Amino acid sequence: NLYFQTMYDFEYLNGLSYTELTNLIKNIKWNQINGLFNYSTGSQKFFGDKNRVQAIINALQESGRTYTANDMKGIETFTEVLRAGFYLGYYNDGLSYLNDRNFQDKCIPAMIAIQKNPNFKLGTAVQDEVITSLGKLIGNASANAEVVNNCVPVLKQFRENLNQYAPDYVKGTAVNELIKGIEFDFSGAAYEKDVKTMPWYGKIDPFINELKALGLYGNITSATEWASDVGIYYLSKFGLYSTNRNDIVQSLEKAVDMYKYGKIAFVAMERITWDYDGIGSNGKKVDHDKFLDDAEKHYLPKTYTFDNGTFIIRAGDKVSEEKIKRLYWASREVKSQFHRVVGNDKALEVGNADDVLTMKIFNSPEEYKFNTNINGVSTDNGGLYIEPRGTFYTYERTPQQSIFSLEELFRHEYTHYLQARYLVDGLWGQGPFYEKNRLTWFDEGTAEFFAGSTRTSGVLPRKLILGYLAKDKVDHRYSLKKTLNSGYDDSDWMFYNYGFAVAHYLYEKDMPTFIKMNKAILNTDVKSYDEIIKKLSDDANKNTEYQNHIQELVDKYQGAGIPLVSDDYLKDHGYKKASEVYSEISKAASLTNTSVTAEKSQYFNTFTLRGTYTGETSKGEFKDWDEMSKKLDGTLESLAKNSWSGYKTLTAYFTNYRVTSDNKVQYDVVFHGVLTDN
Ligand SMILES: [Zn+2]
Repeated sequence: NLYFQTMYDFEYLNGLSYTELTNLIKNIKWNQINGLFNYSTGSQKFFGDKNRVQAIINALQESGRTYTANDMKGIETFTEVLRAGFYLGYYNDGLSYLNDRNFQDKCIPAMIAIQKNPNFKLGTAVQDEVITSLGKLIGNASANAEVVNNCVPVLKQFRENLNQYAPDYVKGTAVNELIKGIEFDFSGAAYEKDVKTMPWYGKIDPFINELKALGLYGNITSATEWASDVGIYYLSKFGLYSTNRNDIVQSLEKAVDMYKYGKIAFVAMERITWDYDGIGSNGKKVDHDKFLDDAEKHYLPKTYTFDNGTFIIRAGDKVSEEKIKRLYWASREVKSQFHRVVGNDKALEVGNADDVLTMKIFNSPEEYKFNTNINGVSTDNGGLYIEPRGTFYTYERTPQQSIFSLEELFRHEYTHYLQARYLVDGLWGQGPFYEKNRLTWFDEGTAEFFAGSTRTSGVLPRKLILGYLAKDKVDHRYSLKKTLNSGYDDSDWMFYNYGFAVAHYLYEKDMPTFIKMNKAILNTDVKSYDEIIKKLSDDANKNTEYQNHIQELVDKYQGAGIPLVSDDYLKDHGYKKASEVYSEISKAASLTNTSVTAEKSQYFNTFTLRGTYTGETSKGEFKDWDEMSKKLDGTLESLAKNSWSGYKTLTAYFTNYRVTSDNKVQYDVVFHGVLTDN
């Protein structure tokens, strides 16, 4: 169509002679051809002239024959043009002839020429790019056993310089693209056919052996591990085209043993399971689950059992016993504050997995990654609680690996365990309160909030979250409306920090609403919850209140702290007669109709004392809550003035607010602490 111009349209290229065209292609870059990968009338007529594409194929072959270490003879730009051809032909009827294997094979003479060149080696940028381009072309075109086995020298060269070459992006990419391209083509052709019917079947043993050597290199480092990963993955794939099935499975099994509980061993097992029907070289079925089970025992060998086996920590061998204890005692501080605010400590459902809380704490982030392999959950996080398993997965960490210590993070995630067991009825995230966007701010916001639980001072803000709140006031602070009604669509990284601010704002400045809101969720009453959220969002004064609270929180940053369990918990408390502890607590807290259970843990025993507290005439539910909190914290503080160090392990909460027939405040009250009497 066109006969005048440095970007080039198909209408112009279509008008050139094949010799003027091929020459032009040879000394431009692929991106200079407009709409190369787009299907048009112009690209239709460019490809679809079988003579012109065969002209391009021929030019490529001549480049393969003549390229040097410093000059690529336009092999990249040629390969991309052909790739565009086979790509458009796969997707667009009218260029259907390009999708035909018999036509794709017309590139093999070009490929063989490229490989016969003395410069077909890893080395300089040109030589590497040729190998890269070749692999990408094979993925869209074709290969046969001859071209595949001609890659064996490259794979040898790479292997022989693995520590120099495997880390290099360019050389690593070259080899990866070569293997990946060939496999894509072969699996494409072998798709849904008897694999013994393929030409290359049995003819690629030299290539397969090069993958073997790569996969079983053994002396891998963090930098080179992917290379041997590649080796094993593709050993399995290409080994489908070997006559000795058991020989391949045997090498995959050696990978498993050689690499045991590193990445490559998981890959090797996957290959045996998927590519070889999970049947070992000895012909017997491989115990995949035992391997996973062994992997977990390796990574999490230590078990620490608390509360008659209802709080179990499985941990890496380097996670501190001291830490383990601190986490137990943290759990109790958060639990208690949560029950105070919610007013229920009876599990909503009978028989759920969370009847036992299991925590799995890997030694490190590195080792944490294997938890996706082992337990099938994401490890792109600092931790995760899976409610239907009643299991929290996380890992020990230094300050460099995370801003959050293990205790801080657990304190947050433990609240999710509390929400599912004690607050939100039904299955986690799959009830009325999730049929619309309702609890997104709440679930995360209150978790950040309850993480700041203390023993005797209620819930306190956490310095790090206040740190986040020191960011652009300018336009950036969420309004109350935005925080309450914002979801996964409308939000950025500060969402949960403003959700915490709403939680805290309500806690400190509007407890009546916080209690109402919590009751609404507890009672499974979406109507009332929605009304509270609408009232809050519609009242501009409440937003002015809230905007101020945000500044107040920000002002508290300088002097703020990380609520963390005291060292007092870890001291040697010494003996005290049980009935004396129960009497002093019962008297001090004015409890009636008390009962106690004792529970055995790894390093100590505990007790849980339950009673009824009937006070003076009610001053209203919310003022009652305020005063009961000060009375109960006062009781905890005065008990810790006693000589027995064990009184410093106490946590307490109250539930089931009611008024009596004579208007007297009433609660169920619960204390928990260490027990040092047989
Ligand atoms: Zn969370």
